[PDB]
Amino acid sequence: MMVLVSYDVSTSSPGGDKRLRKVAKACRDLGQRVQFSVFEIEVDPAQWTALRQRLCDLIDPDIDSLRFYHLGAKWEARVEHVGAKP
Amino acid sequence: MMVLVSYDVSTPGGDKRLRKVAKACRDLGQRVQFSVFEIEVDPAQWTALRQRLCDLIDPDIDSLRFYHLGAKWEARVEHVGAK
Repeated sequence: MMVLVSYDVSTSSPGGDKRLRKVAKACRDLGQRVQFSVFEIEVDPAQWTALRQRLCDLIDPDIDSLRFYHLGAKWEARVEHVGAKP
Repeated sequence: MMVLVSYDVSTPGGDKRLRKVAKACRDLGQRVQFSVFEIEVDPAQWTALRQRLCDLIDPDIDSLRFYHLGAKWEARVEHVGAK
């Protein structure tokens, strides 16, 4: 299944850089970092459960947010990219 | 239809560009994170908004990604953390 993970990391508090680094590292083997703070994760349900717990644990929920969107299969979302591909 | 719009904006003039993108989306959706918008548009409205978004960003250094979330997308989104 595809889960889209959007991480809104604080810029007005310390350590946001490190937290994003750790979130990105946790997503590295199960997905693609498609924008600075957005990850497309290709996972079965158990892999998602495991990864989700790590992501929740790695952020600071007082100042960061995660949104998780269950997309079904990537082709169903008819994804479009406009602009840069760093 | 629900289109999720994720704007990856470069960190000069970027603040202004994010503000203009948010303003263009304001009547057609919800800004659910700093640079992510849940946009509810019919196809004609999407054609119009999408063109505006393309014109408002700097495609050399910014990006947009658009996702069609489908019906009953509300049952398939989880929020964790600050709001």
